[PDB]
Amino acid sequence: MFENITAAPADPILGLADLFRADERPGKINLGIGVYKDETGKTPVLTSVKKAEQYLLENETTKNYLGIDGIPEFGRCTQELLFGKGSALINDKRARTAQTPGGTGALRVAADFLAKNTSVKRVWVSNPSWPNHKSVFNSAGLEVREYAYYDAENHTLDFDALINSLNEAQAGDVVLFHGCCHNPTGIDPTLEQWQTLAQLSVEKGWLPLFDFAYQGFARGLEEDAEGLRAFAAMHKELIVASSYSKNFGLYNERVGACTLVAADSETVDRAFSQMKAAIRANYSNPPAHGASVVATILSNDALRAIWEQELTDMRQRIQRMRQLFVNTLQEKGANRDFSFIIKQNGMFSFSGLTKEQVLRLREEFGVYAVASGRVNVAGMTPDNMAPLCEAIVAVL
Amino acid sequence: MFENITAAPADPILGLADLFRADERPGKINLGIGVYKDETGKTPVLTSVKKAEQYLLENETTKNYLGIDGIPEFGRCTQELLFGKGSALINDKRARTAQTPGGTGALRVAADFLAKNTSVKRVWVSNPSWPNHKSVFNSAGLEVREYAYYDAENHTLDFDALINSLNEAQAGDVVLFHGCCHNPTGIDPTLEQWQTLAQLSVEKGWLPLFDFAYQGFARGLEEDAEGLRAFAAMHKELIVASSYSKNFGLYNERVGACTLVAADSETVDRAFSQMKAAIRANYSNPPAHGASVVATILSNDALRAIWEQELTDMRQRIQRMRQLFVNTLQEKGANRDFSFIIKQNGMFSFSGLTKEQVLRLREEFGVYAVASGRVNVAGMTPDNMAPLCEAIVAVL
Ligand SMILES: *Cc1c(COP(=O)(O)O)c[n+](C)c(C)c1O
Ligand SMILES: *Cc1c(COP(=O)(O)O)c[n+](C)c(C)c1O
Repeated sequence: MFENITAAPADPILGLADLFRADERPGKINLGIGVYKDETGKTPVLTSVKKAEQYLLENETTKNYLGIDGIPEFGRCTQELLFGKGSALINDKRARTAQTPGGTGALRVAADFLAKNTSVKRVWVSNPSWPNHKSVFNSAGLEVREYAYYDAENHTLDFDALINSLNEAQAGDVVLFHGCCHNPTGIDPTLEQWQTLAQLSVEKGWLPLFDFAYQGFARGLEEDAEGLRAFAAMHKELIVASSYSKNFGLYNERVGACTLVAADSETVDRAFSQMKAAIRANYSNPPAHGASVVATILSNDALRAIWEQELTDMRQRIQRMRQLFVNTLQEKGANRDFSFIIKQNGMFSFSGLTKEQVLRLREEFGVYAVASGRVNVAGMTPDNMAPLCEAIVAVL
Repeated sequence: MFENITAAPADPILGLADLFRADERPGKINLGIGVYKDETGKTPVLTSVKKAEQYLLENETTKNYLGIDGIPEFGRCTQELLFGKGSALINDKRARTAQTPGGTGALRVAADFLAKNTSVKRVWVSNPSWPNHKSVFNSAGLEVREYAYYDAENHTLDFDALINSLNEAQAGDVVLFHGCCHNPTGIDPTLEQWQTLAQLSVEKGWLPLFDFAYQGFARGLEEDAEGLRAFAAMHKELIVASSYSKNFGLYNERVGACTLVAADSETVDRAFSQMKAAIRANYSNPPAHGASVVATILSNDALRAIWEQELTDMRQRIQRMRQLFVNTLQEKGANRDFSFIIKQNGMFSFSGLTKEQVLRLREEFGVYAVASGRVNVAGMTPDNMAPLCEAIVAVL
């Protein structure tokens, strides 16, 4: 049965850790997968989650199966983070949320639901986007069409070309938007651009699918949700695939959420019973540990207060490294004004390096970056910054 | 988009906890989902896992993303449990295992892999089987055909009818076998029947898919794997979907495994890179907590020694309740010799009650059982045994 199965190619992001950990060189720098690092080059487990895990240890009684949709406390806390404390969607009982294994898991549950219970065929994703977006929707049977987004010349969002691209998108199609910290470009719409985009989705009848993996990493928790909230007010139906991997540093515990909203309570509950059936035919119900850590923190005033200070420390540290990368590329002799990456937000810098420059950087200098030129700024420290900028100027 | 989505029906097993927890009656007994209960009617978190969780608390440094296939220690310990300490499959590097979200998650990863990378169309599952078997394979696009298994008259495995059913199964088809504690009947093949079955699979060219959710619940850890090991010796290729929910009492942490075996090392590694790609397009990589608890225990002599004593205590307690159910149905006046359930193993008793008797039991007496007549013996205690048998004799 397996004699003719040819090998899958390596994953552009996850396949980099395989290679990096097989590299023997005593100075190699990682920069590939989007994981935060502190000043010492360690990815620590946050204090707020270590204390929540203590609590869980001494206060859990059972490991008995959670419902298909997970912990309800989790689900209420998520909706309030996404839509606002005292939103109309929460009060009209218009939103239903299931707990999933991370944002990828939330994106697949969404694709399965839509493939089985809706008339969609096309999903529209930005050029460029996270690589694994194509892969998840195609697994469900859905085709993936592309919309323009970045202007590589001016290092801006080409908004007139995005508008124009999306005029080939029909009523009934899904348009995937990133809520904040666009992966890979780092360029987000302004509130004004998000409002234009919202009225145009209503007018043309597109179903918004928001990918929201970086809440808290651009300006702050509530600010980062302005785009989504501008849409939620205009729209009867939308789905958001949220993740807590990043902003809670809970990467390997797999905690995320798939929130479904419809016109009213009766409809969203009908729709959600099908999303529950799609979940049962995949994994059966969700992993409890990471998700009850999120819920313990969000519920406790003290533990929440320690967490959004740990999250603003992470965002501020990346902010300093983005400046330090631009300053040190200048004193190392790069002839290219790299000042545009300071305007990008999130964990990454989309440097504009070519696939060959990226490839020469791992093979000669041992610094690992994604083949699109995406580099992880949150992986940069003051100690690896000069060997790093020295490697990039030599390849330019 | 969602106006015409009609409601999915409730899950026969998981939908029972929704109903039970909405029942107001002060004497209702659960008996539906396969979760162990101790003498006090509590599902406790085991001591061996509570100590492993302590360890994890004080010794983890990061929550950084695990590889697509999970913890390798976990993967080596699983293969040794399944195939034996010093098996040829382990030494010829013929087996590859990925960590999944429970046995359901392992079964879906298997269905996706097979749908995308193989020529299969049909999967053969026993009559009767776990309900959710149909649902998982159909999600991947595969059809599910049925093979005879139980003789409801004599309360035995109708082996000549199973053999005969499976003669309509073609070369290249998948036949799903339960490794031990058949869900729902409780009737397993003898070693001799498993050997006959193994030589016949080789002869007819079927791909074995073993479902192995109950290791340790029939006779013991190694004994329960005799059927699988009889097949593994005869076969070049097979896949086993294992779970640790039951035997570790880690139900809601979602820990299981999908093991792929092929003729040689080169082939199984080629095949496994496609199974890794199917996993990345679903959730991205697996939840760490439950799986590193399994791995901490299996690795430590003391913690492993406390665990297989906690597991033999669970199996022995169910054994006593199976006798106590048969004895108390007799002194409560049931005219039906219910002695056949003593020969069934695992957590359940397939009582032979009709769908109407089952339905009358929740609506008048508040005892909850699956609509096939499957009752959970491990949910029975000496304190709920008489109200329970009183309810069943009144419905007969
Ligand atoms: C980091 C990241 C992820 C990873 O999600 P998990 O929660 O599954 O780890 C997912 N998406 C969709 C994006 C855009 C992203 O940057
Ligand atoms: C209890 C049980 C399960 C549940 O598996 P999880 O590990 O996903 O909880 C799965 N199967 C396949 C069977 C047969 C079973 O009894």
